[PDB]
Amino acid sequence: GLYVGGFVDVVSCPKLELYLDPDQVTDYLPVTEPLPITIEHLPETEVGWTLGLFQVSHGIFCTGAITSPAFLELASRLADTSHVARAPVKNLPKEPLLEILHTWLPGLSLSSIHPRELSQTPSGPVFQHVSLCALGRRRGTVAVYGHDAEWVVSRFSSVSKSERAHILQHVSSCRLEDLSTPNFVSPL
Ligand SMILES: O=C(O)c1ccc(NC(=O)c2cccc(CC3CCCCC3)n2)c(Nc2cccc(OC(F)(F)F)c2)c1
Repeated sequence: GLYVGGFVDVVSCPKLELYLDPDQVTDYLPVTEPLPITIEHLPETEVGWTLGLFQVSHGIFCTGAITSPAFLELASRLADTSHVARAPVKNLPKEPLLEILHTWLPGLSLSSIHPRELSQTPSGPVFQHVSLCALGRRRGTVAVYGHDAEWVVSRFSSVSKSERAHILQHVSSCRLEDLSTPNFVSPL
């Protein structure tokens, strides 16, 4: 069980593309229904689920859980045994897993439909998934990975106490065990 949090970039047709202003989608927030957490908008890389997308003072904040056993075990092995994975991280970190995810997947990209379908009334869901990304971070903040949801939200000074309380209310109400098993498979 691993938690992630941070401010997101809102992209439409990712890697195909248009970055959106957070205000173009605030009318459709919050989103407390689980959305899949994938990697670089790739299919079959679901590693977890969103626990809440909230509009706060300085943009759209995301809190999610990384639940894929295959991904956690693979990432943990690389963090403990790979000189390449540890090259861009400070020497001898206490939590090599967290620091490596923090360094290699800093971006949280929120997938969305085209804006031309938002000015009108959208027919279907506006958001498709959130992605951990190695590139493309603009307005978003570097994703924070940790073991306690409260600890993750604490690392962001851009979130007031009242906001933080609103987040943990919807995060604490979600049990990670009731979530579906992500479909991630190791591409090794
Ligand atoms: O076999 C191949 O041809 C193949 C070769 C390399 C791949 N990855 C990269 O080039 C790449 C680049 C930057 C970041 C990441 C993700 C982190 C994950 C934590 C550990 C550090 C790396 N991956 C992938 N694609 C890939 C898909 C999803 C996850 C992933 O990481 C892992 F496989 F380790 F889970 C790699 C595939």
